Amino acid sequence: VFDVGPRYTNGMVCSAYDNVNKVRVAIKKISPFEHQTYCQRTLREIKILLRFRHENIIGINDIIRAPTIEQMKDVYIVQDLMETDLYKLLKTQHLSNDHICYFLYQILRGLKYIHSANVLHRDLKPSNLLLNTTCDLKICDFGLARVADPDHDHTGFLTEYVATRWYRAPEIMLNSKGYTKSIDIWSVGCILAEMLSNRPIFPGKHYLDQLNHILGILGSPSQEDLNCIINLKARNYLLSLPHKNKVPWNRLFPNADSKALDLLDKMLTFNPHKRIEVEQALAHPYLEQYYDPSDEPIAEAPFPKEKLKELIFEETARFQP
Ligand SMILES: *CCC(=O)NCc1nn(C)c2ccccc12
Repeated sequence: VFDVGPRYTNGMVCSAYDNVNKVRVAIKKISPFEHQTYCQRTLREIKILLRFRHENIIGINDIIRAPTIEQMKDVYIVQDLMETDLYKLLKTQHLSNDHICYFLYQILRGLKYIHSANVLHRDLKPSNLLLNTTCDLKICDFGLARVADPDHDHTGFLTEYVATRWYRAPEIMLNSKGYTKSIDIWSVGCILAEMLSNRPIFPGKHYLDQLNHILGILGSPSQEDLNCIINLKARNYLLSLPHKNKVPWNRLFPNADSKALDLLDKMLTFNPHKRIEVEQALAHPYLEQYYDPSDEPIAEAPFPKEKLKELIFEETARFQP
């Protein structure tokens, strides 16, 4: 059953012709009501995406559902048609330095807006960056997004985490809940590295292997950076490891633009406090062809299951005839 009224003709995803605006669209079927976690993430995404309005963030064009809570078993979310995503594109296409630069610009431009709303995406990765045939880029999937909460970021060593392993910042495995903006910049750095070589930079195979990969390239954290980790189990883990030297970025990425590698270095900084912020990244020389802060807008203001289905029903009311 993929039931999108008569408006759209010709969980599960599908393209479809929109008969009111005469353009094809994307439509995603969400059958979330059988699982609490599906419900929370569905509501969080809808609320965020309906509030956001930005060229580099996917919009919601329409939501299709039954006219009553009792009859509502699925929700269909209608979005702008985007041919592909950066995951699919990297599996077959070499990117020119110009394409890398432009994609990175648009990721950071979109992220500036998200962070300006005090929201963290928390699962940036190539498959969450949609592209069209003219290489317009739009960030999607806000199912794991949270309002930033730096005063409650601390946690113990080896705390389980939900977001995609290969794009997790080192501190997630050590002492962080992923409640600060620096979590997203690490993921962007991973994406930049992946654009440079078409391969994930830190493809860990399980939770602690991810930190092994990171330390294998950045090398051992400095004394200063360790002194910032008060958590004893995390600190002592790091002190137990043999000394590892930094792998120079220009050896890992011999064809890369030197300015790209300087910015990469700043996004993939071990210590999240020293990590570059989104606005500094936009102002970096690598992006000087595009940087224009007047044209990098910010958000106008900061942003059980039975009540969750009611909340989703209420949140989707404005699209009803
Ligand atoms: C954020 C991940 C996601 O929703 N991917 C599914 C998807 N694939 N295309 C080509 C899309 C276009 C518009 C919206 C969602 C799309």
